[PDB]
Amino acid sequence: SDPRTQPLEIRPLMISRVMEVDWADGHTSRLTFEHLRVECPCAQIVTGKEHVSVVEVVPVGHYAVQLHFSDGHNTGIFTWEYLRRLDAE
Ligand SMILES: [Cl-]
Ligand SMILES: [Zn+2]
Repeated sequence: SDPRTQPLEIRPLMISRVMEVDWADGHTSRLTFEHLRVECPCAQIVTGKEHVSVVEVVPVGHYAVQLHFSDGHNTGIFTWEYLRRLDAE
């Protein structure tokens, strides 16, 4: 019941390379495909993903989405809580 992490709609935008998520607190996250890829849950310097895109967004139960990326990587289950957290980190 946390409005911050209840998604209303998800819009992966291929041209601008950002995934928008509207949340129940009225916030919309705009998370770049690049950012999502380099923070994919599935000191090092993680780089080289500026040209990667999200090819598909598949819901996982009610708690997460699986993002499929253009570099073949398709593990990466992102919980709603995690996606919201990426808006600041
Ligand atoms: Cl971002
Ligand atoms: Zn980050």
